[PDB]
Amino acid sequence: TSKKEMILRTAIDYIGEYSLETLSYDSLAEATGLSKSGLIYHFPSRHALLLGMHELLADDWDKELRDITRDPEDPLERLRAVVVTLAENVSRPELLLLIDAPSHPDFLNAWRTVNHQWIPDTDDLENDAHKRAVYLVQLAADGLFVHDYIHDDVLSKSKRQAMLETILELIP
Amino acid sequence: MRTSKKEMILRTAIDYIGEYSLETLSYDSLAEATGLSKSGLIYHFPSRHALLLGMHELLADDWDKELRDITRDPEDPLERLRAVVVTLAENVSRPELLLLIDAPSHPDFLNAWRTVNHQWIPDTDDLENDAHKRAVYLVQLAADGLFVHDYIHDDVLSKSKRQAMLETILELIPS
Repeated sequence: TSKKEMILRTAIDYIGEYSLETLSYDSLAEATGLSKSGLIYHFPSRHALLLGMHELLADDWDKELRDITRDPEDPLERLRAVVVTLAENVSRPELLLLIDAPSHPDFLNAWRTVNHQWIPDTDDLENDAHKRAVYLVQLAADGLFVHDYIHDDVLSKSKRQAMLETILELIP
Repeated sequence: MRTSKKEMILRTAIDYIGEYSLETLSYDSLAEATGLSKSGLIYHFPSRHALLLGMHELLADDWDKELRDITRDPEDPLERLRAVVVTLAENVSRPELLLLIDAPSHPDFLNAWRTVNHQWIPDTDDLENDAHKRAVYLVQLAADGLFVHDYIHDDVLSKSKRQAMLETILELIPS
């Protein structure tokens, strides 16, 4: 694990316990034990630090997808991988980052790199029933992904597994 | 004025979160945003807790009224579900999502939402042994995905695309 990744992992844990707003070279220095100087060497600006966190999370997901996809050339298999990985409740740090990404095209682009490769295409959704049927699966998976943060009642493991299976059945 | 001053303060606070964050929302930043004095704010909201609670209540109430306005035969679980899907097809705002996420921090905030959720959102009771319940919750999950889309994905989903998916989700309802 490189020094850059360790710093990034620490910053990600930090925003979860505190906030993205209080994340700074000072608080991250304290959290990592590194000098503010050492931090800047790896991430020259706060913008760069944030970008790095988005890129790392996006990469983690890409790896997880590649790791469980039974057939990378089968669109439905890629979709199954997406659904399965998204069935797990999103972490607080990742959700906060996801919500902050729209604040800059650079952050959005960090995620675009991976999303464009796995998320069902939205082009011509208006007139292609098949693309809608596939994207419908994406939506349900996303709902399961954020469920516990927008619904006052957390889903039990069994109930979560039940819905995952229900969504999987939706795949053509 | 089109609303009470109290509601105006809440609306401003919500907008503030949008421009900035929930983290920096305080009597000072709100005084600046509303142009009122911390003293005038305190009159309406005795504590930051009260301010936050007021925001949760206002948003929960906004949604309840939206649902009430567009639901015909609200006694029918399916008509409630149809209306819920329609209201959730428009993406959540960053401030509302931020508040939803923070609601569990205190039961007062949760209770503010449960009041409306209980009347319109499906429970997860016996989800593992009820096929009909799973069919309904599947629709709920998809509507939820449409609802949060722009804040969990890089791309903003256009109105026309949201409309197409809304119709698709509606077809999924057990009629």
